[PDB]
Amino acid sequence: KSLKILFTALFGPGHLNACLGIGSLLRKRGHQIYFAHFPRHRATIEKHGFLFISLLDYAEPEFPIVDMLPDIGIIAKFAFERMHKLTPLELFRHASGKHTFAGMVNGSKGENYAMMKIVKEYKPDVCLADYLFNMPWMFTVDCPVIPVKSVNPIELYNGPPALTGCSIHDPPSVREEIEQLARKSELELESELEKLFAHFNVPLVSYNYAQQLGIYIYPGPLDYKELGSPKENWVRLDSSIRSSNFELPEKLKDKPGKLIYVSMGSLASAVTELLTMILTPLANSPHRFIVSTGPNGDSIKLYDNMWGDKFINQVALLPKVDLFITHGGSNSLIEGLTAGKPLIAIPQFGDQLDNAQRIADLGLGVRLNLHEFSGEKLLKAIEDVLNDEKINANVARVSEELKKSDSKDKVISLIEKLARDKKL
Ligand SMILES: O=c1ccn([C@@H]2O[C@H](COP(=O)(O)OP(=O)(O)O)[C@@H](O)[C@H]2O)c(=O)[nH]1
Ligand SMILES: O=c1c(O)c(-c2ccc(O)c(O)c2)oc2cc(O)cc(O)c12
Repeated sequence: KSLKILFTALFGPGHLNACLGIGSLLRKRGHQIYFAHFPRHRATIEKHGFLFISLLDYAEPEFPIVDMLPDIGIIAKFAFERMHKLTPLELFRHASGKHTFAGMVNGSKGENYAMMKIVKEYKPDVCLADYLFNMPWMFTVDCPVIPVKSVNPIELYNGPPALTGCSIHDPPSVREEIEQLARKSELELESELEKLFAHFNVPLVSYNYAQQLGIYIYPGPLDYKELGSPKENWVRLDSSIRSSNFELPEKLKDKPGKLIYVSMGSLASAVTELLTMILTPLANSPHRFIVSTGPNGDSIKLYDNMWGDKFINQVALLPKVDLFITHGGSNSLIEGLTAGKPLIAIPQFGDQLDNAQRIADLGLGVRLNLHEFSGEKLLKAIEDVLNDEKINANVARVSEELKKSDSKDKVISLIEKLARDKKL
């Protein structure tokens, strides 16, 4: 029996891209996939064979729906300026118990109204949604809803607080304070969600509760097995890659060195100062760089050893590079490791700090922090990682694991079962 499956996600292309991958698996099984998201992604969604639904067409008049990607960058400038000078601890101190994505909770009412209307009209058998936190509609619509998580999944475990970037090597005395601050700001997230749920008259749940089934996308070899098991009803999908041939810019043909990809993500690349800071020293690195220059890419200066465009084909490119300098977004991490490339992660915000530290902790690359950044340090990191026989072997081992994953079969079966039975 072929199902009607409805997806949605946050604005961020990181979240959209994770769901595209799951959607593709379900489409292959014979299901009709709908995806409710913003008009800028209609092409990718429809190219995947999914029916596009504009959340903008379902908005209530008193509660409009910004697609925030254009507004982000204005926000991200402030974030960059703080972390570039403050240590993570000082950042948490300066935050004064303000949570990372709490300010986003209030603004989510409009998207909630839209989803209630969409689900009522389209009457799917099941929904999947990739958000930073649970939303009231997920508990009021008349079908099972599965949260999809693509951020670092330490939040699903009972060990160190998420978003702090703690290392397995940090001793008790060092984490005590950052863990107090993290726990304090978690209370702000709860109080913000209380207001949102109260608005819609829905009983409050944990921000990462999965009623029946939740799917987190993270490579099994990097998952937090040393913390036991994730929260109830959460199941791991080892990767989610949406899924062709790529040709190398002639600029970089017959230049010396390895090929290195630089991308600071979809969100953070908006901030031109960040890329400028990073690329400046790389002019003197004896290698060839392909750069994702972001929305404001045209005014970024590139050197003789660099070719860039606003938006690059990351999945096509990665097999052809030797190293990936990344902000440490989850998707980028999964794509880089699938391709078997080592990582230099320069975390900017949120879960990236957790991913960056996990890369370091498991010998898959190095973390560099903004606050102590130097061109000397970066160039050395490049040479070190390129010639570190241990890191490359670890990456090759994880790369092999990721390719042979059969997590998809189990997860699909669960999705199908839940849709049909309405329970378990
Ligand atoms: O030039 C670019 C920049 C980004 N991406 C894609 O954008 C997503 C970025 O997600 P991630 O979690 O790594 O970063 P974030 O979006 O959270 O900044 C991934 O699917 C990348 O493949 C891409 O295809 N080309
Ligand atoms: O505080 C905010 C925040 O943390 C994030 C965020 C964090 C991590 C992510 O991975 C992500 O996609 C978004 O977005 C925002 C977007 C806004 O318009 C306003 C905000 O205040 C935030």
